[PDB]
Amino acid sequence: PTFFSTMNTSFSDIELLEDSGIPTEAFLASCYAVVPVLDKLGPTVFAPVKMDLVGNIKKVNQKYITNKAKFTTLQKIVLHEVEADVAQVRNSATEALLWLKRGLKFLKGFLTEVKNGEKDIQTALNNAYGKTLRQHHGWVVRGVFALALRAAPSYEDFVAALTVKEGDHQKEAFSIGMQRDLSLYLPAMEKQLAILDTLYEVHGLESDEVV
Ligand SMILES: CCCCCCCC/C=C\CCCCCCCC(=O)N[C@@H](CO[C@@H]1O[C@H](CO)[C@H](O)[C@H](O)[C@H]1O)[C@H](O)/C=C/CCCCCCCCCCCCC
Repeated sequence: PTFFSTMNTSFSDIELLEDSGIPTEAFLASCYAVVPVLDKLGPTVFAPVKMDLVGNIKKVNQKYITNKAKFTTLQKIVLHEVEADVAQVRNSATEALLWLKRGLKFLKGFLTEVKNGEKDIQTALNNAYGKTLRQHHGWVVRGVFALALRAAPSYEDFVAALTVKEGDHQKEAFSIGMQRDLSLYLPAMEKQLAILDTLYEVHGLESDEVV
């Protein structure tokens, strides 16, 4: 096994509910799962990333826990905010999920480069950044990304952070397992992100604001 098939981690183990509903807890658990990897790779240097993710998961969860029966899916949360005219209120779940999906599109891009055989982690990150998050960042935040990029792990340190037992990365079985697991993880994520993108587009929730 690899990190990408560990319990609660994979987007591929999330089954959709009626009307393509994305279950709230399972989705948020998949988002959280990368946090310990960030901590293995750079507890200080990637702290902005960790804080962003944790904060957005918190903001979605804060609405969820208010009425779990009502808020069984992401769509139910967003659509309630829209009905209540609170999607634009500070700390909304709609805003938190906007930034979660943006961050996941970046993660998907980066892991696709890796899956397709990119061994330069900086190249992989920077290629994915340009296509995803860069458009949403201003000058100062682009500078923070550039700082993070300089501190990118070696390929070996990166894959070592994705093993279930130390040393696994030196086995061919692991490379095969990475391919197996990413070949499920990535299209499952894509499917969910497409659902979310449609939801945001249709309801006029894709904000043009940059940070
Ligand atoms: C599988 C194991 C792989 C390990 C993970 C490595 C890749 C990490 C990839 C994705 C994780 C998610 C990235 C987080 C992107 C931050 C989202 C972002 O642009 N959030 C914005 C806006 O913030 C919003 O502000 C709003 C108000 O204006 C609200 O307050 C919202 O709540 C709030 O979110 C925030 O200003 C920026 C935060 C951090 C940007 C730092 C540069 C990112 C470095 C990239 C990762 C490096 C990879 C590590 C090495 C492999």
